[PDB]
Amino acid sequence: AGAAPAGGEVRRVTMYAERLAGGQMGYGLEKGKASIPGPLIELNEGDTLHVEFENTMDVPVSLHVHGLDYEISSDGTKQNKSHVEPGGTRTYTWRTHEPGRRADGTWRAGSAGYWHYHDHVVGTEHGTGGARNGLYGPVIVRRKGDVLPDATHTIVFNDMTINNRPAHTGPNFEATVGDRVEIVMITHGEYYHTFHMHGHRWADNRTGMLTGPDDPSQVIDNKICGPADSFGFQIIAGEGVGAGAWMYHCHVQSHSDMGMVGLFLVKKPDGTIPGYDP
Amino acid sequence: AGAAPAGGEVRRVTMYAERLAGGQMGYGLEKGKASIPGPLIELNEGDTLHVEFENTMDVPVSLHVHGLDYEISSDGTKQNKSHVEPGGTRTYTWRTHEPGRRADGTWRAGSAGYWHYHDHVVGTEHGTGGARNGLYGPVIVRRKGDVLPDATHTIVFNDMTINNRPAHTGPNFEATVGDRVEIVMITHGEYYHTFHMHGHRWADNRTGMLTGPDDPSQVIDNKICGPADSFGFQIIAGEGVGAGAWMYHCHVQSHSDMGMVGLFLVKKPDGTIPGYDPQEHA
Amino acid sequence: GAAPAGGEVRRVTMYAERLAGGQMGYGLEKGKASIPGPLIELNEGDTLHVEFENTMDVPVSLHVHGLDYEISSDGTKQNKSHVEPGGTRTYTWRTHEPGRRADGTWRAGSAGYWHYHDHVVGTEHGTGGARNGLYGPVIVRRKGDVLPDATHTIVFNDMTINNRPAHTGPNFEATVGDRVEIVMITHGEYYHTFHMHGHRWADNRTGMLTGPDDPSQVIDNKICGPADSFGFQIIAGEGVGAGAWMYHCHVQSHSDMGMVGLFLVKKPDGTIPGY
Ligand SMILES: [Cu+2]
Ligand SMILES: [Cu+2]
Ligand SMILES: [Cu+2]
Ligand SMILES: [Cu+2]
Ligand SMILES: [Cu+2]
Ligand SMILES: [Cu+2]
Ligand SMILES: [Cu+2]
Ligand SMILES: [Cu+2]
Ligand SMILES: [Cu+2]
Ligand SMILES: [Cu+2]
Ligand SMILES: [Cu+2]
Ligand SMILES: [Cu+2]
Repeated sequence: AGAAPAGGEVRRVTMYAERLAGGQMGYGLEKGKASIPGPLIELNEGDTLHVEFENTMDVPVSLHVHGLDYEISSDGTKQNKSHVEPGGTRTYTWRTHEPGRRADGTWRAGSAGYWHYHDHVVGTEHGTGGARNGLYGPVIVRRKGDVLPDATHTIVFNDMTINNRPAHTGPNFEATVGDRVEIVMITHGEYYHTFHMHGHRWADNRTGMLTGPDDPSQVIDNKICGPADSFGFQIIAGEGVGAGAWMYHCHVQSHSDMGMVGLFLVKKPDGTIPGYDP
Repeated sequence: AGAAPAGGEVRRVTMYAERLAGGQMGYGLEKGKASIPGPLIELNEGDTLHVEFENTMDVPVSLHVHGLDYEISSDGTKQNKSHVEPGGTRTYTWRTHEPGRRADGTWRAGSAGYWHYHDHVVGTEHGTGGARNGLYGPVIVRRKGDVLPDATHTIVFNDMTINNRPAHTGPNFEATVGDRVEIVMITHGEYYHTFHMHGHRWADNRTGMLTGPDDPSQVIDNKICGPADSFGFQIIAGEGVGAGAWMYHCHVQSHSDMGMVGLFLVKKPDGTIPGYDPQEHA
Repeated sequence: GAAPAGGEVRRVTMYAERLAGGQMGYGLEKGKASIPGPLIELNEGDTLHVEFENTMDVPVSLHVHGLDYEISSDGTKQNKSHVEPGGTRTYTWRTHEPGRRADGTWRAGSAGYWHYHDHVVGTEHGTGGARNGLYGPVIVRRKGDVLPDATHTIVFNDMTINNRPAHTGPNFEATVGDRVEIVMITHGEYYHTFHMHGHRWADNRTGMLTGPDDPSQVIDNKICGPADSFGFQIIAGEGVGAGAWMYHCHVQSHSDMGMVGLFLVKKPDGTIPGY
């Protein structure tokens, strides 16, 4: 496929927090276009992102990010006066760095990985109301040379829902056999979960794939996660197994039974999915 | 003793789902011989396994496997009509592959690992009643060169039970100091747990053993696990610690207090276990 | 600095003592018990004989994770190595280096972030003892391991941090650029997720990537359950600057009900802007 380049660009983007239907709340890149989860932010190690944020809502909101470099004034917490009053604006700055050798011979780990942002002030000073309402989104930081996927799908286990959706309503994702598909998997709220995919597996490391025959990372199809965990992987759709409606679900038994299930709909080249009948 | 050879053979096994005493259900390789946990299935990477499956019960049942390759017709779900009606039969096919490089340059991970199979249709569309009743078992897929154990033991944290056994009834496993002992650990149901072993430790990687001095995997004696998690390891029994009645238990405090505990009985060569009074462990 | 090779036989006295408010703790001298207990540090190959005294009116024990101990140092009533009220016992912990065995396999060393705790107070798995505060960290270093400028232990004990009242920390101070080591232990009934604002670490033995070839995930959030232990080292404020950097359990209601603390990273002049 493609390969991520070396980073180092200074980037800008506008972001809004807005109310959505039925007490929900979401982030968006354009007014009236908020979504749960929020827009995918992608950066290359070295990039700087200035987020020109605006709160269109009637209550304070903030933007807090995992993993990336930010100064304390972009913490997005009320305690550090980094929240945004109703109608207010503020520029959050996120920075990223390459790995490299420190002066003392140690190895500084880079920014790359599967990360996320979310509100930190709605409902409580820890964003408990903001997370419930839908104020979360994925951030991917790529290392130079990372393979780029054909498509990227974000799955958020938010309490007992997926992406704040009604029970038993997916979401479903479509691919064709051989597609390189990237899953970003984020958890929020109160519960632990176990994320599981039928017919596909991945390595429990940074990229979700073994670096080669010297990489001892476990290969899994079932992963325990809890509030604010994030991980990701790339799989080849239908590799070794073929086309079909491949279930993904939380494997906590009452959780799948109550509707934390969706489908990885993998099609043959002719567009068919053998045996699928919803 | 020994090492795993290269896979590539086409293997076949018969499997039966059967009701067992106490309202339980289990899988077995021979009729009337079901067990909880189900029979240990071991394959070498590259092997194919045809499972000739018969449901001897009055309710639909299925066979769903983690980790291994299978086409959608062997998914073992009602939704894809790969369940088995009462009294019915079906052949499930599991395949496995060796690691290698893709044309796009990336590494395709092999199937090797500590995996497991279980029912997917008893009680609910996700097998909630089936796993609770005992329809679960272990699958080990070995990579060429993997070290082989002197014995393999399977420990399943199924809800608040170990292997569906009553509280404070084990199971216990015996070995002799120096034995290479393999543990397969699987979790099912509703609850997270933490598996702990006294006197022994393992690496948090595929085999549970470090490859050599360049493996940075954390070495642990306590591992959080949730429903359908599976991992495994090998330990040298008593290595650097000696014989004795070595406890394993869930380390969630109320869980150990309520009976999620067992004993790794490591014997001296003369068959004796120092300091082991069984009634003091009751 | 860097860790030397181990191999020394050490001795130390340890006491179990009642503390205020129904609590209990370990200490190295009488009247100096603390929660969490004293940090025990060893180099792979060291032996530690713990000369243990129970100054309490109820039986107590000492049980350790990860280190090599014979069955007589199990610290369990079940194997009769608990300590009656007023009694004394010597517990012996050993450690070893990694190396190749005869069969050709690689024997894992003792090095890592581990912990000790009681096994007999309240129940025969020490449920009361952990709750009351009988726990503490153990670090076993491999030769050449980087040494930190300071070490702080964070224990998530049920819904508390280090048995502290809700929302009262503990707070830890550092200066921008300090090499700070965290030992993170969990006890009790609940799973948690440990999170630090402004910093990240590697999910491996040392919390540091060995170099460009280590594929471990870099994380700032980690799920942990009872008796899990892990540790890491971070450069305080590296790339982010001074500030009152929050750490907390990320299970939402847990941070709301008290599992929050501050990593107070100062400028070289000792000030924290905006705090
Ligand atoms: Cu769940
Ligand atoms: Cu499955
Ligand atoms: Cu967060
Ligand atoms: Cu499933
Ligand atoms: Cu448990
Ligand atoms: Cu222990
Ligand atoms: Cu499953
Ligand atoms: Cu124990
Ligand atoms: Cu918590
Ligand atoms: Cu954060
Ligand atoms: Cu936070
Ligand atoms: Cu313990």
